[PDB]
Amino acid sequence: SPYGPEARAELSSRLTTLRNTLAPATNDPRYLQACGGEKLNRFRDIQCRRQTAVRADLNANYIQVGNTRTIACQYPLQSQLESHFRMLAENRTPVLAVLASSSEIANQRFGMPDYFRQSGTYGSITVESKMTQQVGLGDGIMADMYTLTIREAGQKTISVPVVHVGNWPDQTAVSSEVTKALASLVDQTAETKRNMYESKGSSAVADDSKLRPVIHCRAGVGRTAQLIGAMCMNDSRNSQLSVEDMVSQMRVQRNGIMVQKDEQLDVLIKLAEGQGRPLLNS
Repeated sequence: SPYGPEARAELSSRLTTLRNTLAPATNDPRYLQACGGEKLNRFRDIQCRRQTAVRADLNANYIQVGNTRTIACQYPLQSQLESHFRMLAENRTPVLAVLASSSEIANQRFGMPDYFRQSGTYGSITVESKMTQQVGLGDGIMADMYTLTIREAGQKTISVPVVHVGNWPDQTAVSSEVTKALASLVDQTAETKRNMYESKGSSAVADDSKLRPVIHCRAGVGRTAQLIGAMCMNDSRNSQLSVEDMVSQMRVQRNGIMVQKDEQLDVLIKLAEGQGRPLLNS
């Protein structure tokens, strides 16, 4: 009954109203606007909530779902790489979860720079990429891991662990089991890195805007929001947070597209049902 078709229809009803309400108008005061002709949004209709924006020149948002703090963003445009690396470094990023497939990255028509699998130089920043483990997530889905070492003259050098799932197709939902395994790996990777900073006495431990996992796919609304939803359900602090809560929270803090496809919502619903977590707010 609480996960039956009636509840699911009501959940979709409430979220569909929120999605349409949050659709961006022209020059919408709720959304970050391109500065002076330079492309900001990878997709014209997938925009960045202004009040939770991380940087004025990125399509990227601070997201807090219940207690779980993350950053969701689009795949950075080529012009945005320097700012993107600065965001990663200032955030002391404990894990960067990239869900864009290798074929997407390879397709030059899509303009998705290969910024974490190769070393490169972007403005004042030089990035060293090293390969580390590879972790199977199930159903043949593979997480390839890396460290990005971000260097800049006069700046503290920051190394960012990277979890790249290279065979999760766009506009699809991998199974609840694969999502659960990926969420565990991302959470685990961030906890190892966060612990390091804590053992070092980093001042970023006391900063709510820092030490946030950064998650992106291509647009930062589909596979990205599925993972963020799964991660928030692994947080023991989020007892009783509903699926309506978590999707509504992602949408108000980024855009109305968060959790783009019904199959992505269905993964979140199945994970909630496994935990006895409510779909609907009373």
